[PDB]
Amino acid sequence: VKLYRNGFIMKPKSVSPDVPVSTIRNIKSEKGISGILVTEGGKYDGKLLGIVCTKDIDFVKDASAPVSQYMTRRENMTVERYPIKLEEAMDVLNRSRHGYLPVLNDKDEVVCLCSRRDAVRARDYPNSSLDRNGHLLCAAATSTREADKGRVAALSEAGIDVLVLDSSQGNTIYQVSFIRWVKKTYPHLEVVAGNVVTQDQAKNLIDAGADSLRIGMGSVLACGRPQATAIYKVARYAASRGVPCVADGGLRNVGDVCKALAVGANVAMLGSMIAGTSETPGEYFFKDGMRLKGYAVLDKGSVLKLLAYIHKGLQQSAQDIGEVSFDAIREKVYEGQVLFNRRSLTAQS
Amino acid sequence: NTNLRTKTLRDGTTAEELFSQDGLSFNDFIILPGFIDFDSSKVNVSGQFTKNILLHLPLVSSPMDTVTESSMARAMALMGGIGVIHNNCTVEQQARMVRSVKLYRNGFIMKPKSVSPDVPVSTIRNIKSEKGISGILVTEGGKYDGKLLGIVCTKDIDFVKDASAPVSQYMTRRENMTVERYPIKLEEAMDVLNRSRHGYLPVLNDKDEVVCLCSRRDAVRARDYPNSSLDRNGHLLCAAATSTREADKGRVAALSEAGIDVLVLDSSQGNTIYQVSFIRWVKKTYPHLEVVAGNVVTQDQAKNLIDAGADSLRIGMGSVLACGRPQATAIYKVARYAASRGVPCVADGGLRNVGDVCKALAVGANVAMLGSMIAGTSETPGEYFFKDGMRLKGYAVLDKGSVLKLLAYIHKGLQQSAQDIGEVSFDAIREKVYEGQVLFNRRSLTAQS
Amino acid sequence: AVLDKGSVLKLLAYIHKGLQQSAQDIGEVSFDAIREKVYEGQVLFNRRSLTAQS
Amino acid sequence: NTNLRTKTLRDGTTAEELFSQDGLSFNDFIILPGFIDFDSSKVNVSGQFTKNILLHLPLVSSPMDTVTESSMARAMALMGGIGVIHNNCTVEQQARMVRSVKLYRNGFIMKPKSVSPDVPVSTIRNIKSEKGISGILVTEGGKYDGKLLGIVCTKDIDFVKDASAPVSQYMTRRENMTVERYPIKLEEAMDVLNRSRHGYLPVLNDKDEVVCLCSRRDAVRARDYPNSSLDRNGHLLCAAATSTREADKGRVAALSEAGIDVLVLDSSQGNTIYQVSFIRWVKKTYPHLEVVAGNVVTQDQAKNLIDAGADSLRIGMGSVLACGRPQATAIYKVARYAASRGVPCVADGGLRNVGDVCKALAVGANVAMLGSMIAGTSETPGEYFFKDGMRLKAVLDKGSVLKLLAYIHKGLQQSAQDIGEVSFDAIREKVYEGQVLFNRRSLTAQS
Ligand SMILES: Nc1ncnc2c1ncn2[C@@H]1O[C@H](COP(=O)(O)OP(=O)(O)OP(=O)(O)O)[C@@H](O)[C@H]1O
Ligand SMILES: Nc1ncnc2c1ncn2[C@@H]1O[C@H](COP(=O)(O)OP(=O)(O)OP(=O)(O)O)[C@@H](O)[C@H]1O
Ligand SMILES: Nc1ncnc2c1ncn2[C@@H]1O[C@H](COP(=O)(O)OP(=O)(O)OP(=O)(O)O)[C@@H](O)[C@H]1O
Ligand SMILES: Nc1nc2c(ncn2[C@@H]2O[C@H](COP(=O)(O)OP(=O)(O)O)[C@@H](O)[C@H]2O)c(=O)[nH]1
Ligand SMILES: Nc1nc2c(ncn2[C@@H]2O[C@H](COP(=O)(O)OP(=O)(O)O)[C@@H](O)[C@H]2O)c(=O)[nH]1
Ligand SMILES: Nc1nc2c(ncn2[C@@H]2O[C@H](COP(=O)(O)OP(=O)(O)O)[C@@H](O)[C@H]2O)c(=O)[nH]1
Repeated sequence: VKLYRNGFIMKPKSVSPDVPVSTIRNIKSEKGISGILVTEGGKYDGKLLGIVCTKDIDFVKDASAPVSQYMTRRENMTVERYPIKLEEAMDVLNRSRHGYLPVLNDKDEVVCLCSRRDAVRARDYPNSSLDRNGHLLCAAATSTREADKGRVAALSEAGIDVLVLDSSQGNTIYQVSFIRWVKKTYPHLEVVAGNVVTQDQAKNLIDAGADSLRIGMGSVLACGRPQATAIYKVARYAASRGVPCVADGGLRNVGDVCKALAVGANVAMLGSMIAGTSETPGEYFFKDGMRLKGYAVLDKGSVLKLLAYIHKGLQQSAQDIGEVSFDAIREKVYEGQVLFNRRSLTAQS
Repeated sequence: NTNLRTKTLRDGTTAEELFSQDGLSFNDFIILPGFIDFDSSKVNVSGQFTKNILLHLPLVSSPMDTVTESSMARAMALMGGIGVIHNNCTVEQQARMVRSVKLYRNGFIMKPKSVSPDVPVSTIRNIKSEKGISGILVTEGGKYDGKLLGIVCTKDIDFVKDASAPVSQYMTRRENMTVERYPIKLEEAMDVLNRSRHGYLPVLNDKDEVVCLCSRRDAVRARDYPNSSLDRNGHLLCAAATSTREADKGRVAALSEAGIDVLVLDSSQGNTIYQVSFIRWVKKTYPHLEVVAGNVVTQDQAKNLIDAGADSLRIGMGSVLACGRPQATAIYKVARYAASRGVPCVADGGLRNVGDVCKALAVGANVAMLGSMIAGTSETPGEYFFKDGMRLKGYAVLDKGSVLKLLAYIHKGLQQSAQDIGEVSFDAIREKVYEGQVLFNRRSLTAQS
Repeated sequence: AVLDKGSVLKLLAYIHKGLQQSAQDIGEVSFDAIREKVYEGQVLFNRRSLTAQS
Repeated sequence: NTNLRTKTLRDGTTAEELFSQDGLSFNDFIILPGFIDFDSSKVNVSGQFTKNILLHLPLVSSPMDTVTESSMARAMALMGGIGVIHNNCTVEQQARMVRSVKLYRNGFIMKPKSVSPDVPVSTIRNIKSEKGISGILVTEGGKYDGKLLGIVCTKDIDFVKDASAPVSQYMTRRENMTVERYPIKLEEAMDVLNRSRHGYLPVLNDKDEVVCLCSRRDAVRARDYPNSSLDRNGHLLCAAATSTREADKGRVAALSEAGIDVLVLDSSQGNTIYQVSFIRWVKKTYPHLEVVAGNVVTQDQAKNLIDAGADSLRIGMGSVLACGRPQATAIYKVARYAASRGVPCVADGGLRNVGDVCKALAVGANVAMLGSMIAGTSETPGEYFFKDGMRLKAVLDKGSVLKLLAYIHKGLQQSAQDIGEVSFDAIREKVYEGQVLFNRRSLTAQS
């Protein structure tokens, strides 16, 4: 997730000259990156020798041939010398009509790499959630046991921006200790504690140092809480203390997501609603004349189209409510200017 | 962690407010979570069956002829609960079932089953097949207190082809038997039994007459069932049902002779003059007996039956007659009133899953009565049959397998629920519910989907 | 059309016995008594939630 | 292993006996297994769509306005089948769809899309988004044969914010272009294009005017779809439907100009004087066209339509409602009669799963027409929308038709394997010979 989008591509995937074309095809097929640099000994910081792109090997019949036979050789490559501002480098890339632009030191060793694909990703996805280095934001879940400490470190090395604690009932001493320890050891990390449904639980986990709370429990065990009430109560208390909340569960259509956001949740967690989209894990199969996903659910197509659909739905709902933002809706709900009506059981038909 | 466990915001609804409006069933509300600082294994689910009887496992088998006979009561007692032998039978049958339950587990086995030397092996096989006891003593004239002559065990007759042969032909003879002389402490006797690698150890007087008997099977039962509900003599606890008519007096006596520890009154509406008189008479005549009065659903009824001297109350009525009460409201109200007067209550009815049992115990019931939930387990009365490719029980219900596995499942479920609630015992849950520290939420009809 | 319920006399006796058993469970020996005690607040009720009717 | 494969006991029922009584559907019978000595990968499912057109994949997209337009026909032809563009449109729209299918894949592109230098970038973006072609040539006056001035590709305009700018500002200009001079063999031209690492190679005369254009995308399409149904010039095969009225004559002409290779007559009951006259007129006026007559269900209708000069027959009627025939019987009877006269048949209707398609092909059909089975795939006409959390187009989204066609392919292969023959031509022959046998299933025997 983190290295898909970059400005300057650090540690660019590179190979040695004797590598077979089969390896470059494998790189493109599994990991999906082109423009492989060919360097001294394949080290990502070695002397730049060449580059291998899509059109350089799409015609070759002997997949065992070395890339040096078909790579574009360094003397013929447009390159840049460190230092360079990303803005100038990407304008150079644009003017060059090429897909990639390496940046080298005085010894022709590979310092970094600019990809036109990143420019086009930025153009086609102008609202991407990004960190300060131009990478996509990524969160990761973990339990709060003692072993999971290791996990956290690893994820911190991988570059997660948010840690999310996984628990059906998050108001535990183990989770409080874990939040304290995470904020102490990895101050750069933000933690989403939970799960909770009462303002007690929220108090404990916010006192521990939680930066956000996951609301939901039950959306045979006799313990839980109706989800809309839980969201309103916990989100109100947390907002009084400056902490946003995530609605997690019972979110099955767009009206429910809009309602959950209006009554206090800042963001909404989607599980069932997006399960079976093309981007989820699992293999597709045909059965009974229906496309399904298995380790079953119905194919909903691209998650991108679904996200845009939900976006437009939330916008139209906010419009009908008469406010131009959902922060405004939350503020005016707490203020008593956005109003509701409880529906009798009959009125829901 | 009292700072972390103690709710000050108190975001939720207390039981008193929850049950202040219309009558509720268990699906109408849910329990809110608390604070966890312990593993679910450490949770104590015990509850009082009566003023004086605490059950490690707060579960009681219902006194229906389709649920509780000797076998079910034994299983319940072994898992830490108790069973109520149904009263749809003669006094003699009920007393025999009670005896089956009470003499299954012993320390010293009094009146050990014994036979005379001329008895055929067929008789010993019958004893093992019907009543399930081995290690039959062979004595003078078959009297259980006669001179000890020998012992007959499983391996002594499992190879014999002439079932008419006398046991004296194959019994282990007394001169070769490890025995003990009265007096002896049970501890020393059972250690001797262990060291001897044998299954049985008789205890005799100076005349070699049988005083009593120790069984290794009792040691292994104690090891495999460490939480068994026991009386002070090492026997399994047993309860028995009876109506409150005048004839049933006889029944009571018989059951008292059989050794019941709890008498349970059987009535759809227990707030009657006949039941009040019966409770008075039972407490007067058999002070050692504890009585579970009922059934009731209002605090009026509870007052009358507790004034009569009830040691516990069965709650439930309706879980075409127009009279009854939603079960959760009934449980909360009656259990609160009875607890104010020091009497525990049994939830009887409408208990169909583990969440309902947990809720019923949290809102005031000390123990829960199971009928439908355990009907069709291997230990209930009735014969198994195959039909439509399904195993069913008949005098129909689906086979649920062993009641022991089901009881352990319910135990683990109650423990996990108590953990999620944030209390390490159900007595604690009840106290904190009355205190307003365990909170609830009423669920709209829509919120139950 | 309707299903045969047999004699109305047997049905009336059935309803009679049912009313008697209900009054007994309620704890009053007459329905005039039940009405009086209902107005007096000594015969009590419980409203049933929609769930409690199952 | 002919000794092991050859049935002598012949425990089973032959097709002739099976279809000798009442009219059957596909669920009324099952095919008995034979002898296996091969992998399903080696099974040839190909079938004749017409007397002269063999399809690597015996699948035809139905000419319904909800199933087959240019995109569906392209997918079918690419996977080794073919599509029939529906006739629920004007003649010009149908001809445009046919042209799209025919000019999607080329060797030499003879009429390469061209623009004049003053055209805005927005127009090239529109071309790429609507028609899906890049490497637009910029020539004198925008004529596809004018003097070559430059070329516009993806990376030449992906960064510009002023969409009204002329292409002359950003195009790759002629002086810097790798080009070739007419004449040149396609083999050498495309190898040169490969070595050049570019996406396009114009071919010009001595006057620098555009003769034609080679596209790397065509090479890669040939590599990724080696079994595409193609004509002799490297274009995808395309069929188009038409009614048999007198006005439709015009329609036919237009389609002939657009380059269809097969005409398909649209009628619930094709044994009419109008259809006979239409077939005669088509074979006389446009001999290069092959005609699939229909629809028919009896051998009398087939006799008339074959005498008229039909190259293939569409089977199906009923798969108010008083006229028709159970589809499996119709297929067996008509396909047997037509095969006796050297005409293949298309199964049209009641084909709802892979077992049904396999049965229909085994009992005589050379190819099978797909309608419902492929409705709702990404390549069908219509817009997708969300409802009740399901995505629909109404029918449910089935994803890519290509993956579904591959699924059907593997299914037919595995079925043929279990039957014990390495091709469906062999299966049909052995069915007529009595060496592939069947069993009718009682109504209870169906579960
Ligand atoms: N900085 C560069 N200098 C010189 N040649 C380059 C440079 N970057 C890429 N190339 C070459 O451009 C030629 C065409 O690029 P190619 O199409 O193969 O991959 P791409 O630029 O990533 O775009 P796409 O994969 O979508 O076609 C290749 O031969 C490639 O080696
Ligand atoms: N106190 C004893 N002294 C001598 N022999 C004994 C004594 N108790 C039992 N035995 C004998 O031990 C032998 C083996 O015991 P046996 O297996 O038949 O029954 P068990 O001890 O109850 O165990 P199990 O029935 O499970 O096999 C028998 O011959 C039995 O008579
Ligand atoms: N014959 C040519 N001579 C010189 N430059 C060319 C020639 N053809 C294309 N180019 C240029 O090289 C690049 C063409 O890349 P390419 O043809 O692979 O683009 P495409 O077909 O639109 O798809 P993609 O680039 O994404 O693979 C552009 O910069 C283009 O101006
Ligand atoms: N050549 C090239 N490398 C890229 C591109 N995008 C990202 N990378 C880098 O390629 C690397 C992916 O391979 P790598 O992580 O080293 O292998 P792994 O250790 O098995 O996961 C990462 O270092 C990315 O940063 C690209 O577009 N072209
Ligand atoms: N020999 C033997 N007797 C046992 C054992 N366990 C219990 N008993 C006694 O065996 C007797 C069972 O038979 P009994 O009650 O006398 O016959 P009943 O009057 O028809 O019920 C009881 O007295 C039990 O106490 C055992 O393990 N071995
Ligand atoms: N520049 C270019 N032209 C192509 C390519 N593939 C097909 N064409 C041609 O582009 C033309 C597109 O149709 P056109 O007649 O220009 O538009 P229409 O009048 O609306 O049908 C066709 O003549 C195709 O032959 C390609 O890859 N690059």
